[PDB]
Amino acid sequence: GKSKKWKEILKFPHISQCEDLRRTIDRDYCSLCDKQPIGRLLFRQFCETRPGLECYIQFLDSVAEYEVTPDEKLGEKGKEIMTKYLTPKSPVFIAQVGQDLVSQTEEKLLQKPCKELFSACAQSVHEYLRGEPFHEYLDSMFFDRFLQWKWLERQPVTKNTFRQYRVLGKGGFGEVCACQVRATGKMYACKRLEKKRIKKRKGESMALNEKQILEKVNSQFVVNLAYAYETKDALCLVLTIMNGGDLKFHIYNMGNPGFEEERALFYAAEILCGLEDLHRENTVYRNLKPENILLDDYGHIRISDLGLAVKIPEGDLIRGRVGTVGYMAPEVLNNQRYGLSPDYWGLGCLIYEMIEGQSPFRGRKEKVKREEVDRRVLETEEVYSHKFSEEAKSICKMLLTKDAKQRLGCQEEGAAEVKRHPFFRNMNFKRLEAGMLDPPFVPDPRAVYCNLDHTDDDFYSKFSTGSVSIPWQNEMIETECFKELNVFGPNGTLPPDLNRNHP
Ligand SMILES: Cc1[nH]c(/C=C2\C(=O)Nc3ccc(C(=O)N[C@H](C)c4ccc(F)cc4)cc32)c(C)c1NC(=O)[C@H]1CN(C(=O)OC(C)(C)C)CCN1
Repeated sequence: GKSKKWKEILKFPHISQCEDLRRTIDRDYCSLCDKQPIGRLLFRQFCETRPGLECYIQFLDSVAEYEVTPDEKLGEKGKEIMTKYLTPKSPVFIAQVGQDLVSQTEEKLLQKPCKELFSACAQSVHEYLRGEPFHEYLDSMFFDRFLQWKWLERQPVTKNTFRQYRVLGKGGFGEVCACQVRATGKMYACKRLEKKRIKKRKGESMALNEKQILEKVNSQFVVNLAYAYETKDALCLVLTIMNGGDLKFHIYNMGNPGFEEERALFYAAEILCGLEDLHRENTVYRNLKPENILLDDYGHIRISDLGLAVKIPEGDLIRGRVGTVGYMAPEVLNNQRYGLSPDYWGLGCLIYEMIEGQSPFRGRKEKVKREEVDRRVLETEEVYSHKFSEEAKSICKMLLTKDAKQRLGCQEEGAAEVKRHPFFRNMNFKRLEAGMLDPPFVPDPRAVYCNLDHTDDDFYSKFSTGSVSIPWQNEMIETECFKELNVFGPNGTLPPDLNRNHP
């Protein structure tokens, strides 16, 4: 449902409009050719024009396919890749990897196949593209086209940029609206935080914290910020839409209560990956409970409520005591200084609750006051049942270790220590992260599973940063606005918008 005149809205500016862009965008290879979606495509498309470069983009594609290849078909896929790219007389031959590394790769295949066999060649290839190919791309019309896309990304976003639909629930201050970007037709979930209620509470720092944690996290398993704009009355956060309901509803209304272990395995795997992405930004979630794990239209989950998240400075501890009764780690209950450990405690509570259909310290059919629940979180060992394999018991109690120093995932190794746990022994994370493992439950599309003071002006300016680069570029790709608009001249000639001669 794109706006009637969307090709006018996303109409490319003339390349002469982007000179300021050209002089300020940092020419970092990883940013312009990989991390940024549209930059990645444009650079790949530049390599589509040089015969020598084309072979390298095809190779990196086959390596990615190899990484998520099932363990049994690794030898087959490896032998294929070997005889297709790294053999000398091939029409598609990787020459910059050097015969000194292609002979090594032939030995890796002579022994057990590993999912990392081509990692050495892949870096060698990127080491080559960082040089002459990248700097050629910079002086090509595809980087001028990239600057045109950046120019659109920077355009101001406003209330008129969106199309509000229905009320998607309510929370602190305001409610989740349902945005649709007029120009592209993509759906989102507004988060209208009312201005009069932020100032009345004096909670301005809490709004920017959430907005800034959201724009930095770039996870498949955490709600991502796409836009941040102000609309006179309220500040808005445009977020990933999740129409599949929350995990609490699926544990208790759709569950036994509870899930089969293998089903909870899948959700735990995706939640662990969410926490891992947050921890890369040394950010602690602290709100891990079933109602905050949402499902999407496909059945995948994302962590949603980041209102209690904070960015921990590197080499620092914080003091808080926040969250929900029953889902506060003991170090949080005691108001101690902690790091990321509360989230691995929450993961434990989630895995337990998914398998057993009740909390490990409160019975589903138990009327108990908070004093006893908290006392239990601090003093009693949770007990398991025949719904848990020995592996499931192990990870839950390791994650539910009262002492954060001895708790799983709270060492220097981080989330990797949790992924190694025998509970994920049958879980292939590369494939999960690549979205290749089918979710265990697919929501049906049709279903519904549920003043003038300038001191405020400086706060609105730091919030209303507008578009978020990576989410925005991905939006252009999903809606096919990129495929449709990213057209050049007939026979690789410069289109009018990229020729500095006739504007
Ligand atoms: C599609 C959808 N998604 C999500 C939530 C989020 C999501 O997708 N990303 C997020 C990121 C962040 C948060 C988050 O932290 N928000 C907190 C609380 C907050 C803070 C401040 C504030 F001001 C407001 C909220 C939330 C989500 C929801 C919640 C729904 N909709 C429903 O469940 C509806 C459906 N409904 C109905 O009956 O059917 C209809 C015909 C469709 C109407 C009526 C009532 N239940």
